[PDB]
Amino acid sequence: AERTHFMELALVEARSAGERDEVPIGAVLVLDGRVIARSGNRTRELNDVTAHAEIAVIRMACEALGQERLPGADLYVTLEPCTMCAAAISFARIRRLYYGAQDPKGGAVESGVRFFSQPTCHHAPDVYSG
Amino acid sequence: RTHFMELALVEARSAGERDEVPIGAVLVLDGRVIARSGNRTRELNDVTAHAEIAVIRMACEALGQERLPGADLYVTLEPCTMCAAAISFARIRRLYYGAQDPKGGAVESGVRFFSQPTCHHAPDVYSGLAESESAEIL
Ligand SMILES: [Zn+2]
Ligand SMILES: [Zn+2]
Repeated sequence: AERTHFMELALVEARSAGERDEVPIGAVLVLDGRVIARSGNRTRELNDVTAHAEIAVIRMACEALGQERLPGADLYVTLEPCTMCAAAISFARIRRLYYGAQDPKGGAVESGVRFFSQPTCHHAPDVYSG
Repeated sequence: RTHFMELALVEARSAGERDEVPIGAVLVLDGRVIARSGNRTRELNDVTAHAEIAVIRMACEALGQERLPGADLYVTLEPCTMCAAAISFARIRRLYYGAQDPKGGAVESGVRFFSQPTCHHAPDVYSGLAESESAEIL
């Protein structure tokens, strides 16, 4: 239940991302109480608009585990996920989503399209913000 | 457009044969196809590997740029919520797609992303291209 530690790692990733001129957002993917993936935004570095921290750790964890989805895993992010990441989180079958502040300009969990509450969303995680 | 959809359909049928969701897409720039792909989520253990994102990633690698301004994307099925957002981020100029997806779509269906305040860039949308074939192959 080391949530403070999980968020700290995400904050570290966020700071590092900012230093390399990326959007300062970080995330960690946890499975069975252990961090199995960590990352900040890498869209500039990879010339990939989908390389947001959330998707980066989802791809990394899936590669480490050799599975197409992450049922039972928890995702910690420094900022409310956007529309693209919210949908990816749903597709990955993430169990719990923990994030810091809301992002009114582009969020999609409690802000914006509130994807997890829409009829076109077929899977939603637990959501703990702030 | 006929050639672009022809190729997208080729990718869609191939994806189905690979036990992937039978969806295909092509990325066009200056009237030429610069990327083509079907779904690869199962092959790559990557739920983001939808045809749309695959071609955006490939085209960006081929051009060495983060965004694809002026590019058009053709896909056999209406983009989902994740892809609609990626399409926005990539600054795609025009989006052409075949069949509608009322179950998981996000363009004309569902959240109708391009009409939302949290979307900061919308492509011009054209639907119904080769709808029968696209829908026929799921
Ligand atoms: Zn995102
Ligand atoms: Zn999609």
